[PDB]
Amino acid sequence: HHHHHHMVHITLDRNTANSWLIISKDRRQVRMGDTHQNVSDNKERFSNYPMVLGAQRFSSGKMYWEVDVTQKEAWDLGVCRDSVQRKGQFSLSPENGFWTIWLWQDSYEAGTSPQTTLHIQVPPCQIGIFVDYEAGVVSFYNITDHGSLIYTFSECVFAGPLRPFFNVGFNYSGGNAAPLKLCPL
Ligand SMILES: CS(=O)(=O)Cc1nc2ccccc2[nH]1
Repeated sequence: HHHHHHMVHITLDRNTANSWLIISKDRRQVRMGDTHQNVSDNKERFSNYPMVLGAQRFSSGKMYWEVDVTQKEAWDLGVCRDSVQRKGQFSLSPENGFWTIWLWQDSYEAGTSPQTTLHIQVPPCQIGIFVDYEAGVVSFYNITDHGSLIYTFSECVFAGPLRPFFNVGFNYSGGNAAPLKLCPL
C-alpha cells in the first residue's frame, strides 16, 4: 500500500484503561499486569476486558498507524467511536461502534456481525491500520507480508469522533503476556 505518508503518532490514554493494564511511561506500549494496578475506578475504564483507547480523536482526514503484536496468542485492534460502551459485556461490531480485527485460538477474524474469517498465510508481527474518515473506510495491512491487505470495512457509518482501539487479550494460558506496542514512524 501507499498510506504510510498519513502516519500519525498515537499515544495510549491511561484513564480509559482496564485497571489490570500497565501502560509504559512513553504511552506507546501496553501489557496485561498479573493483578489490579492500584488505580481509582472511573466511568471511562473498560471493566470486563483488557481494553484501552488512544488519546487522539479523529473526525476528518486520512490516518495511518502500526502496532506490534509479536508472540501474542490473542488481541483485538482497530478504531471505535468515542462513545462506545465501557461497562459490562458487549460484542465488537459496527452496530456497537467498533471497526476491528482479532486473533483468537489460532484464527484471524474481522469484527463484523457475525464475524468474518480472514485469510492470512504469513502470521503478522506488525499490523497497519488506515482510516479514511470521509470515505467511510477502515483497512488493515500485514506489515510482515510486504503490506498485503488483510481486511477493508467500507460504507462505515462512524457517527462520531473515532479513537484508536486496543485489546491486549486475556492471559489464562500464560502464553499471551507480551505487549501491544505502537511502532515508530
Ligand atoms: C485471566 S487474565 O487475563 O490472566 C487476568 C485478567 N482478568 C481480567 C478480567 C477482566 C478484565 C481484565 C482481566 N485480566
